[PDB]
Amino acid sequence: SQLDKDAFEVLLANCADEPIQFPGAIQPHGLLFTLKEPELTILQVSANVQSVLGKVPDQLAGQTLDCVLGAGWAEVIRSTSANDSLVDVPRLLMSVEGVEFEALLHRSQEALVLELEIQDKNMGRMLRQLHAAADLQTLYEVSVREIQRMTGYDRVLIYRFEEEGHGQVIAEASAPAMELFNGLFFPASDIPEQARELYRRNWLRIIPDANYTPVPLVPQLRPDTQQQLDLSFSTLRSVSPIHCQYMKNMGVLSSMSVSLIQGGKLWGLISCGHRTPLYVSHELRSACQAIGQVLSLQISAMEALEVSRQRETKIQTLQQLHQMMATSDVFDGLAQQPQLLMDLVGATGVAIIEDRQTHCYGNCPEPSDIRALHTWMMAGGEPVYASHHLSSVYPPGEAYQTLASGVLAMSLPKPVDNGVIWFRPEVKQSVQWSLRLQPRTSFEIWKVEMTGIATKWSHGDVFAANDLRRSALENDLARQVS
Amino acid sequence: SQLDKDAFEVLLANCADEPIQFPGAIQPHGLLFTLKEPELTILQVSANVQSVLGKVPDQLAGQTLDCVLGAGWAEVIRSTSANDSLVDVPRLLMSVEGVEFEALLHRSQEALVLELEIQGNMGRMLRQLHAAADLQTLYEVSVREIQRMTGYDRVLIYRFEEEGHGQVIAEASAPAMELFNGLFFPASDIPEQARELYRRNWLRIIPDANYTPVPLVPQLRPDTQQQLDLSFSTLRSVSPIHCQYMKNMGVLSSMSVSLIQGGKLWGLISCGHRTPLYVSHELRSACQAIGQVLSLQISAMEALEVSRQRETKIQTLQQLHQMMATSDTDVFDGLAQQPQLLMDLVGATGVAIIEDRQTHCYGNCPEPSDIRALHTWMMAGGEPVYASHHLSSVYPPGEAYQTLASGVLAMSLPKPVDNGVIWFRPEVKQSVQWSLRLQPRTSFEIWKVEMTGIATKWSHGDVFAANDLRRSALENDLARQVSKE
Ligand SMILES: *C/C=C1/C(=C/c2[nH]c(/C=C3[NH+]=C(/C=C4/NC(=O)C(C=C)=C4C)C(C)=C\3CCC(=O)O)c(CCC(=O)O)c2C)NC(=O)[C@H]1C
Ligand SMILES: *C/C=C1/C(=C/c2[nH]c(/C=C3[NH+]=C(/C=C4/NC(=O)C(C=C)=C4C)C(C)=C\3CCC(=O)O)c(CCC(=O)O)c2C)NC(=O)[C@H]1C
Repeated sequence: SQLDKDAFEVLLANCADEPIQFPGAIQPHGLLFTLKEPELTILQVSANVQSVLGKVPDQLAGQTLDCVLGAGWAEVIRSTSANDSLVDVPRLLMSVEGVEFEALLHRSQEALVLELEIQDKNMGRMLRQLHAAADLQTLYEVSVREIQRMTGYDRVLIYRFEEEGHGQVIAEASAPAMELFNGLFFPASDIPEQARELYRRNWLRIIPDANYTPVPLVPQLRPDTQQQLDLSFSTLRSVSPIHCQYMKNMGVLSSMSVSLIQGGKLWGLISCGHRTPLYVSHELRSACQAIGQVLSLQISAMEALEVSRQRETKIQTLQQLHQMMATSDVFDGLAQQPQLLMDLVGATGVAIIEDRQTHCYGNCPEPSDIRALHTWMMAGGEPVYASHHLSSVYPPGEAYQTLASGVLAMSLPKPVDNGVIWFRPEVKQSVQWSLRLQPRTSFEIWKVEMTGIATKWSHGDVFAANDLRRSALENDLARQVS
Repeated sequence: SQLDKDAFEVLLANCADEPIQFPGAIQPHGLLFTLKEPELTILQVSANVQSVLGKVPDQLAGQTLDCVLGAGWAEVIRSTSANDSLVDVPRLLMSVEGVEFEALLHRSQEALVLELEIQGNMGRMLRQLHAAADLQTLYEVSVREIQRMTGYDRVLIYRFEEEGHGQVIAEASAPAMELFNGLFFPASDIPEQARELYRRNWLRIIPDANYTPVPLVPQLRPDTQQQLDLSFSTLRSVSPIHCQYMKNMGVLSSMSVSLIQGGKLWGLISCGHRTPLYVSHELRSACQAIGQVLSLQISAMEALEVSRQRETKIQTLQQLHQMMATSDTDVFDGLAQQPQLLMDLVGATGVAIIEDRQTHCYGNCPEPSDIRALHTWMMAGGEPVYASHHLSSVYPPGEAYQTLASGVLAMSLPKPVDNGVIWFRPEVKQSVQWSLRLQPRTSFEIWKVEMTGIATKWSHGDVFAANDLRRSALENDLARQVSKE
């Protein structure tokens, strides 16, 4: 299939900005209808419907639901929709030719979009177990454990989305015969922003098969709209061939994703993976969604504990810090307890510039390196830095990324010989793991993507730094007087 | 007749300090065994064993479980208890002489206390709770679906104010039955030991009201004093005071899900049922999970609530700045040109702007000559803020406006001719409107005297908002101080 292969290549030419909200195709495990709500007249119908219902989608276009779905059920659908907002609709189940379809209704472009998903013919204790978790890591462990336990899926993962966008596999429950994924990082380019919008606006994305031929959805433009059909809010969609082949080369044939949402933001993704195709029942579909609606609230509540404790120990930090500031230069005294400065931000590497021998601690490059690094701090004038990239401001400084890649540095406003640099290395060294569209390849792409880019600094973490400079800006006048 | 009444009257005198952490008795719907940790020798046994099992309870002390629980089941619970810390324990169902007991194990004072209790929609429920947009709507759906699953007639949710009093914020009453929405009862209605036991655990269950507690024998702890710690035990005697309280209501079965915002008792979901009924283990955990989930939502959504107020408060202060700047005669009198905006800045009902003998009042406040003394009494201390939960408690002659002006907060710059931006609040007696010995009416009536002259509490943000205006008033006057040119 040479003619198919090169035609697939042109798809890979552009993927960051590709129309995926309006593919014009749906997965073959259901039916799709686009109607005018008051009369329930068909505007769009997929080509899958030929294999289950009347002849051709074009003839059904422009007609009423009373023909395709028969009588009685049409009036039932009209009664259920009525004038309701279509929020928290009860469970519906239809049977047009002995096949049971779950009917999910929503409204797009003032049109009734109805998805007939084909369906083939404990919880409190687990919530208590989630509540019993004392830290975030144990929470992740128990959540993935029970999800893999009851979902029945061979592989269950969870990614957390950093502010930079490169997802991190923070936990897993992999069964034997799949590779481990703890600490794996994949670039944000692996998920287009349109797919991110689709994930955030929904709560559950299911792809039961990654080896399928998308079915046409004709007419591609609505007769009364002359524009593409919004399929964002439909479970029955078309999977892009690029991520389809990604799944094929990832070993995953059936996948799920529970979009963990915190305050309108996509905190992460409870993902799955299964070589044998599996069709998920709605009862378990809601339970997994109920996990995300609870766990994301539980996670945000638990980091709300963590962000309080970390901020709390930051508050105490300057309390014991300032006692040694008052004991005896101001930036000279902080070097006698280097581990106390580490916990203020989580630097994993610190150094204090003083006189000539810049007394570094933890891990740190040679003095010939840090000396030619802090010069790009005080010329700008900013007392603090949020430097994921080491060499964004200092181009030829790529020789420090072995140890020094994230520079949130402070100093006294003294123009000469001051500073206490908190080096966070590249995330590449922190996590050790292990053709085209491979998890191995995206790891390699991430290595170039992460090259020189370090771990993100929290706003409070920079604030907690600013207090240390402010605390050092308190007793200096007392030090000057004394 | 009089003999029973004689005992109760002595009990009613010392309810505020009564030992309910060590009742010495258990409810008749199960058994309790306190054992030595390594050998499982019966250290304490309830008197109900002569009925549940038939063996005398006076004896059997200091002997292994083999007499009652056999050897195989004793070994099973030995394996379950040992090296587990009892953090997460699966369901243990035992069958002694054809009777099924659900086993709950814990440890108090280094002894194994074992309690033998005689024996799809969750996803939609969680989705419905998460879909709530407002706190009142959240309460309504919570109580309505709790009444939908649990067969208990009345379902209420009390939100405990920081003062200590409980109010029924939402209620799902059965048709043709008493209505308690908007009710208030005092803090003394629930003792501090009871509140500690509520916050320590998650559920309190009283299957039957008119019940005779069955005591423990031997009563005194064989090891040390302080008796048996029945604080983490689901099976525990109910004090006759609250017992007759429930009996008067007509409700004989009572559920109670302790809503905990971390380590604080935010409130209680109470299911009152007029007919005795059971709970079942599956429903017991589902109700507990609802309280754990709902308290997560309240804690999360309350943060949404205050942030909305914080955004509204911050925006108003900059909004008031534009109004304040346009004034040409008096900064605070100019602030009175938009009084309805001033009311909602801090949260209040009456607002008074005080000029020289001209109290530019707006809303519900006394006539100027009465709160004049309150304005001068502020000058007695010169406090930047005067957040007062109770007015008559601090200001003696507060009865002249105790009905309407009880919760007072104000602020003013130090000036020769002082002003006021007093933010009154009516006593919550006026806000509440609801229809002999232990009744909600007398509880409401005893609450009315208890909460006489006390309005709702001022939050930290409310007190903070007054300072921001005072900073703005200082800053606006600071610009006014230079604009004499
Ligand atoms: C610019 C185009 C690209 C792309 C397209 C694409 N990706 C997704 C969604 C992905 N891709 C994931 C990639 C992974 N990274 C890993 O480390 C692993 C496995 C260990 C995988 C699979 C990924 C996790 C997602 C989210 C799915 C989930 O369930 O978590 C989409 C959206 C597909 C859809 O139809 O929803 C598209 C179109 N693939 C590329 O390789 C880049 C170039
Ligand atoms: C000083 C002692 C007293 C006391 C003791 C007591 N009360 C409780 C628990 C109660 N009592 C409640 C009473 C109500 N007040 C109302 O307004 C209504 C109804 C509208 C009721 C029922 C009440 C709500 C609780 C908390 C129950 C819950 O929902 O969690 C106890 C604890 C008993 C136990 O075993 O749990 C005690 C000891 N009652 C008094 O009236 C005063 C004198």
